[PDB]
Amino acid sequence: GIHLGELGLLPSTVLAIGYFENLVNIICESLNMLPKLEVSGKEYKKFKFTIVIPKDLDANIKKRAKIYFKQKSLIEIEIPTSSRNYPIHIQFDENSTDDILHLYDMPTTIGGIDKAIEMFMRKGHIGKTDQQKLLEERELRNFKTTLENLIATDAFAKEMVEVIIEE
Amino acid sequence: LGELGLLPSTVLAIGYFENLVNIICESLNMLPKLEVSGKEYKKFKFTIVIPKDLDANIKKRAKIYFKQKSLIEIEIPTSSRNYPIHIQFDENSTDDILHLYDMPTTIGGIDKAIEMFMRKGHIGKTDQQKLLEERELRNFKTTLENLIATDAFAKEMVEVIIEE
Ligand SMILES: Nc1nc2c(ncn2[C@@H]2O[C@@H]3COP(=O)(O)O[C@H]4[C@@H](O)[C@H](n5cnc6c(=O)[nH]c(N)nc65)O[C@@H]4COP(=O)(O)O[C@H]3[C@H]2O)c(=O)[nH]1
Repeated sequence: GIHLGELGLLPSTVLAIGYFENLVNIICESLNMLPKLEVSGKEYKKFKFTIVIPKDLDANIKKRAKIYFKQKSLIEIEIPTSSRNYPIHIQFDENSTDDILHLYDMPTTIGGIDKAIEMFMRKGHIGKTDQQKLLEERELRNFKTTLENLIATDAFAKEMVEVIIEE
Repeated sequence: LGELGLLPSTVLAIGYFENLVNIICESLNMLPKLEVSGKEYKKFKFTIVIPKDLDANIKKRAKIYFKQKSLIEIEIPTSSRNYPIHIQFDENSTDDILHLYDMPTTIGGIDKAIEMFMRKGHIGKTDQQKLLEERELRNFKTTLENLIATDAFAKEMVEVIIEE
């Protein structure tokens, strides 16, 4: 029945819902809509999408993702989609050893969580306390859990998507 | 009572400002001059259009709105991200201002949050759900405007309006 209470969620839950709906699902639908995908003069019929959750929660995950992609020598790839007026931009491994197109992303939306955490702590000093680190790790775990639960509900995503932790 | 938990509109507005608004402003101010298809612009204005109604899929609503406004896609390169920015602009303007537009797709997430919050057992939106949706759209707009006030570029060149 009716519950007294205010609208309120973990930031990781809302950000993971958005990430699944507006990137994961459209990637899977694009790759399953085309009977075959071709990139850089090579054809791919099988795909894997790996979502890399950052090991530490930095406010700027765009920088962290750039560093991670550079370290792994992954390069940009553009995948067309009919669900959006601009294509999907992700990373892939041109050094793969199979006929599977291995795609990767580190969700930049995660960065926002850090801001939320700071407001929760009413931070008055420079530096991350072990309490802030604990809250960050808890949020990273919840983001991963929510994403995996959403992936389990979709046949496309369950077939081709995995979620791992950085390093 | 003292647990981490926020309005979805707050979280989504923070993400939208950091990972789109600010990077648009920074990319466009890096350029020594603004040019598209050989035309020169002396200013740019970025207009963020908040939806009138809260649909789960804001891309569809944005497509309808942009089609009504005869706005077309534009790709803006950026060094703040490993892929360029994609928004809409007015190719039929004649006044030397680069008119850029976006309807925040991230807003769609609010709908899901509200639906789970309502413990819905029937098809249809009660007036309480609609009131909550409108309140969340207002809070998204307010949070975005407060974030824009903290940046000289965004304060100067970004505006936030409601659809229609
Ligand atoms: N590697 C990669 N990741 C993607 C892509 N599309 C979405 N994502 C990821 O999914 C998250 C949610 O995207 P959104 O719901 O559309 O919510 C987006 C979206 O509403 C907007 N936004 C960001 N970039 C753009 C853009 O280039 N064009 C437009 N029209 N909106 C953008 O800002 C919001 C927040 O974006 P993020 O915090 O960065 O968070 C994004 C990002 O982590 C993609 O093409 N490539």
